[PDB]
Amino acid sequence: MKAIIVKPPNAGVQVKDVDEKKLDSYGKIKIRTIYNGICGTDREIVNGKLTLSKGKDFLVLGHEAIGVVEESYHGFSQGDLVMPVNRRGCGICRNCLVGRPDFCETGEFGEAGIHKMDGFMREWWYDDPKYLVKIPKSIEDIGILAQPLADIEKSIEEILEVQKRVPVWTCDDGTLNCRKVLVVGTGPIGVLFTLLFRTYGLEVWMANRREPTEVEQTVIEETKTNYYNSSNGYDKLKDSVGKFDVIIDATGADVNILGNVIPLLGRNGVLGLFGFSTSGSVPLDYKTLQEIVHTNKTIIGLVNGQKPHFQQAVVHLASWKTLYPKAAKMLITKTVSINDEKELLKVLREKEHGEIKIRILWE
Amino acid sequence: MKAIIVKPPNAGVQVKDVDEKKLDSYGKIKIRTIYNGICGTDREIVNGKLTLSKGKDFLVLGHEAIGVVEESYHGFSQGDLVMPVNRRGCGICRNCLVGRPDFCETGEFGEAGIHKMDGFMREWWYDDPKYLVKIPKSIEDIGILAQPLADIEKSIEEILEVQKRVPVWTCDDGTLNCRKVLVVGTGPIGVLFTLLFRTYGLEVWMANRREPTEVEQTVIEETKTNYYNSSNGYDKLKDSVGKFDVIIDATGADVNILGNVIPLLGRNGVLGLFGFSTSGSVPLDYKTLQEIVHTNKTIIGLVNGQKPHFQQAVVHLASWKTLYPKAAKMLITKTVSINDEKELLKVLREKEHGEIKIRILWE
Amino acid sequence: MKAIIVKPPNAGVQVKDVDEKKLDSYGKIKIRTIYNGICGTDREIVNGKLTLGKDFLVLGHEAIGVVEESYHGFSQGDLVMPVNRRGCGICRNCLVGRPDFCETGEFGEAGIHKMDGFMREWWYDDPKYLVKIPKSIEDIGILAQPLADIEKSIEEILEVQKRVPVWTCDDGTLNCRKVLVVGTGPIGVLFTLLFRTYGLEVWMANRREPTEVEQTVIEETKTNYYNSSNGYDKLKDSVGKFDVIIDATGADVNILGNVIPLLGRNGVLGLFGFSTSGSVPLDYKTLQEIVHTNKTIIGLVNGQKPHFQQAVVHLASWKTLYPKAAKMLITKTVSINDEKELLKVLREKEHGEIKIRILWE
Amino acid sequence: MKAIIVKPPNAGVQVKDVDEKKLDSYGKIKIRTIYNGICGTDREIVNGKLTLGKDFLVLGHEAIGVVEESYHGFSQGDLVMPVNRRGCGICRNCLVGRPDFCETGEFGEAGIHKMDGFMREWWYDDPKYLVKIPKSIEDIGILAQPLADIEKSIEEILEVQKRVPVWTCDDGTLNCRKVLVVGTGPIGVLFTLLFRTYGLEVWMANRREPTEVEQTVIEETKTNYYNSSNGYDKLKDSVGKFDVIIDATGADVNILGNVIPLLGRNGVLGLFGFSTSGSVPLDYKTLQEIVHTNKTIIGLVNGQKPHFQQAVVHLASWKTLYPKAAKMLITKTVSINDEKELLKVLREKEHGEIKIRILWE
Ligand SMILES: [Zn+2]
Ligand SMILES: [Zn+2]
Ligand SMILES: [Zn+2]
Ligand SMILES: [Zn+2]
Ligand SMILES: [Zn+2]
Ligand SMILES: [Zn+2]
Ligand SMILES: [Zn+2]
Ligand SMILES: [Zn+2]
Repeated sequence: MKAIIVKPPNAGVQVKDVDEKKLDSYGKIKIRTIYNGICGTDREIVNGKLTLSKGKDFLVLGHEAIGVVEESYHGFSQGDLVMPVNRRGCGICRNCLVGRPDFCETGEFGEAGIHKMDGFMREWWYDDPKYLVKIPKSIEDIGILAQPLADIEKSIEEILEVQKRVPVWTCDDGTLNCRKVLVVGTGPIGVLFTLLFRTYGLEVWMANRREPTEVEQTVIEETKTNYYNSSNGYDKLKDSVGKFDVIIDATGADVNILGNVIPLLGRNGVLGLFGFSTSGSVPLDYKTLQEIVHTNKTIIGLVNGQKPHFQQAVVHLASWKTLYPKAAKMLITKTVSINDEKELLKVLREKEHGEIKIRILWE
Repeated sequence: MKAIIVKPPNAGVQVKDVDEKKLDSYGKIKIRTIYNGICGTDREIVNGKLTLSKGKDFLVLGHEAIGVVEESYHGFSQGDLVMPVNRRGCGICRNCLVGRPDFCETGEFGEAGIHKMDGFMREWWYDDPKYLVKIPKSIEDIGILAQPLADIEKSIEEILEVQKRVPVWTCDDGTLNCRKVLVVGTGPIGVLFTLLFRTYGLEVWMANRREPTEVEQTVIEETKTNYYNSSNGYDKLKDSVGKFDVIIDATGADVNILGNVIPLLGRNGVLGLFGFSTSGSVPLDYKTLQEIVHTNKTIIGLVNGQKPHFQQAVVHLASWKTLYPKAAKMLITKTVSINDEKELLKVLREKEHGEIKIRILWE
Repeated sequence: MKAIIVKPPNAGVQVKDVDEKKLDSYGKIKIRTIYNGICGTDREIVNGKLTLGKDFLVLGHEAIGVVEESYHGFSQGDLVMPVNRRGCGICRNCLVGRPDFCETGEFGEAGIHKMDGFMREWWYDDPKYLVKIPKSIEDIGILAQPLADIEKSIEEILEVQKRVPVWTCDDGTLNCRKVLVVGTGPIGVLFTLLFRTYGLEVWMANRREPTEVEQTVIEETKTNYYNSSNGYDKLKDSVGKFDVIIDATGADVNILGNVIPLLGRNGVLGLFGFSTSGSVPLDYKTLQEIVHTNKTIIGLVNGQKPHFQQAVVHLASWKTLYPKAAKMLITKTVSINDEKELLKVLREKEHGEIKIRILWE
Repeated sequence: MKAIIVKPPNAGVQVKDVDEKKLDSYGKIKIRTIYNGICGTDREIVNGKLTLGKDFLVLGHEAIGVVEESYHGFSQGDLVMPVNRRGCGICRNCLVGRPDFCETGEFGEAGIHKMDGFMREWWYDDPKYLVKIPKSIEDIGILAQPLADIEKSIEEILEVQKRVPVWTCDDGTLNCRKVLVVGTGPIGVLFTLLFRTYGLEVWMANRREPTEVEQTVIEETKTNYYNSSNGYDKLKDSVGKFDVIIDATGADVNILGNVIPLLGRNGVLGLFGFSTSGSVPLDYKTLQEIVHTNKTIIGLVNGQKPHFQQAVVHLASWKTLYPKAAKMLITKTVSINDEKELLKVLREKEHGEIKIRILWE
């Protein structure tokens, strides 16, 4: 069977034929892979940047997948498109046992194509129906985004759950339309946060240390989103716009995220950390925590969407085809054939500028 | 009228007779002061450490009070004991308008004896019944603690509201008894957090850079609370006990709270900041935020209890007289007469070692 | 100005020119009406079935209009829908923009009570009561108003079920949860579509075989159907009990007796429609059941602006997900100038009706 | 071993020596019984009013006992109370320690179903099902078991009311909210005490003037009272409508018809007791009311360990806050050795009864 394989924690990736007898099976339903997605986590593993590593000589890469059901089973018809949920439970703790290993208490969950579990960049795999999300054919083209968007659906749900601590966090009109969000860093993560917050009606500002890419300009225009070039810091944004109800660190590209953005966070506000710097140290002034304390601010770590969030992603992706057709059409950056080895190895190893999502097509 | 008066932002305090015509009235019910409490905020103002300051030459100090209703009004009988709520609304925002200025969006709320409002260290004051909490006579002796405990009731309520984001945060027995809390710093704040968490059934560890005071030993013994001397840091506590579900920075006595305690916080855990350092800077390693992100941790600023929390305080104080009589008896450190000027000025200006709560008696 | 007018509580309806100066204005934005929707409440008012210096009231609470000149957030040519129930100005719920929970009952209702409705050539409104309707859902966006009531109703039911320590399924979703929707028409169909969007298993029930639309819904959304002409025993035998039951149309005088035996442990009966006459025997065993198993009965009514905005998102989604069903929800469009056919549809529902639209031109 | 035994569904009860070897053991901690409580459910079982290789079942689900030897968290001499309903081992709710929401109905109930109860000299239990009873509430701590059901019921009602955007009052509390408690006895009195603890205004109602205890509660807790012998019209005229109504004792066959007209907008009717016979006319206007105003009816049952622990806190609080009421909740104590008087109180409630305790000695 053809697979894309890695050997963690070391650098390197191969697209080659492997013995299917050695590849992990997770249930009874046979699924033939049609698309994979690639993200930053894949690049890190490919480049041996995930310094963590059983009877296996290699691990099948990839946790973003759409496959076709090969034979009708229970509820699944031959030809149905499915996406597998990638983080799976530790089998022990109460969160995993209710289908929510995003909140696993032991840290012993499995992550397809990352840790403990062969991923989905292979011709086909067997799965358990309970880990499959149905992908309507009417979203086949952008449906691979359901996996990364699930993370964002869970992150926003959590933010809103947290904000129930505020006796009234709605606006004069009963909505959250008056609430302002700053999305720090774009790429597929910040773009997806922006689109989802705008879906929900909140005002959004996207920020990068640069002028907008073409996709970002389309998002700005079509979703009526604002943009801030933060190349010279955030003083001008605070002076013009003021403070934000929610700030999202989407890309972890600011070594001083707290110092830079807490001053921009408004009373009762939430800073959600999704990306984070992977090296360094910075000074922490005492005024940062004093301000958090005085105004009931919260900082929350944001990670991992689960099956309900995958299903919510599907619904939103479907809505965007009608609400934001121009932007939706721009989110798949390109599709590379599994048979184009040179171009495939290139996109596995490194992002391209402006990239939102690269898909791999199985042919 | 006799009052204790300050002149912010400058240092100094006087116990003297003042013209009652110039003192703030807040409604129709006449209340004769019987007790005041003193806390750290009073010491700061007295010592001109609150560097923030209208037609007034002075401000009546004090936001912790029990008074006696002077004449029967509506629902209040002559002789009834009452405590005033100290933070009051800005009159504009939606949180204030539902009686919750602890979440004020404008920051224009008033704080009795601190900012915009004469406090309650005066022979008597007029109030609005809606700002009064009924203090049962059966808790007259410790009832002054209802004000600081209200802050703690609101802080824990908020923590538990936040933890609803976790699909299951209860234990195998449906309780929170398996959940462990580290209370960093004692004094009246950390003692009250400890007693309340134990009321709720969670396991608690109190921590200071010293061996326990006598009151703390009584709490340890009577409430079955644990104790950790953190003089040499937290490594030995982590090695023996592991990690905590909630950590409370009660006293703000650690310039490196994040660095020191995030490593002790468990998956899905909450760090609640109630105290905070008032000067300095410390290094922030990147690993701190990476850990917050990976395990859905939250940091929350904790401040200000409101009327429902005052009423909850009353109920708990009543329960402690039965559940923890030894500790309850030790929480009022001493009572100083308004007529003992030397001893009164001394306790206004400085805390004593081991102090939980000093009461002023009006005679 | 041309308007469709009524004179509550008296029966009757007229399409006539009226004096624009005596009509209610609600803000600074002039909106030219393009579509109205008609529903059951309109039929009741027109037939004088409700008791609720103006000589008439402009009818209609379902509307889409076009902003005539740019003002603050709204541009010339934007499509907008007004929120129909508005606050009493006194209570805390209305003050946070939620008169669906009004504590005084003194809220206004456009085209019903204290407020001229939207079946008129144009009206002035306040941006705060306007919901933006994307051009991409112009054809079905009139449904955002009735859909809002359903959004609110489902939200409320899910909020109530947070009382259950774990109401999710082994996979973390609500996919294992079963809903019985009693009665279709626009209300039961909208409840069905929305519950299927959320992933719950749905059974639609009526005392008859499916309509053309219903069959489309069944097939396209994988929804189940039960003919209840001879009661529900056979449904209970074959599928067992339901986690949520919705009385959509209020067309069963014995709803409690007939459906509580089909409600499962910890289950919720949501009442949206209700019978408008009569008295029926309540057995003691009904309540005994309700008590032992933490069952809840909840009256469901009125969606507010956040629900209108959620409706917009879902309608957009159904154009992609359920295109065949979505194209069948608008039953017909009647011209404001076709007086004969207009009076006929105001006065009586047509068999099979989901939503009739009035076009202004 | 001496035990109080029954043989369900047959009527009757015996106090006799039984073979300890054939009795249920639930864990490693040996507990010597000191008190049992008796309630309505016990009277029903003894009179064979429930249909629910053992020849008998040990009766009793309300107990306090003393730990005989130290084991893990529990020391020799600690007072403990067992949680009486235990999980089915299959469903997600039971698996998170909440069989009050058991989805299979296959949970065990001590002294009722699948589990020997606690009216026996001693039993073995698992620390996970034991609630610590402080020595300082030994005299009234037997009430922690029925109080737990009330803790859970009020918690559930407040959870449900989070659906209301603002259900608090102008002062941020629930002080403005009014509760009508229909029926007293141990259930209505406990509901009353607990709602007053939370600060809500309470009216107790019965078809009679107050008992001695009730008058003490009225005065000491500032609770209101209504004689409902001639219906509730005069209550509605004088006070208006209620935000929460609790049917505590199920002693009104027309509860819905009689109290829904007294339930206010967004209000909740919580059903704890229920009628055990009969059929009554349900008018259509009842549901119409429920629908227009977001009313909810909720069946209330069974508290679990967190509720037992909350009960302990509140009982401790009432010793300080409401000492006179608290000293009147234990109606009498009957010796396990006074067989005549013991059989009499197992078989029938006494007039005025709140709680009868059995003492083991
Ligand atoms: Zn990825
Ligand atoms: Zn786990
Ligand atoms: Zn203080
Ligand atoms: Zn405010
Ligand atoms: Zn309508
Ligand atoms: Zn209102
Ligand atoms: Zn009982
Ligand atoms: Zn169960």
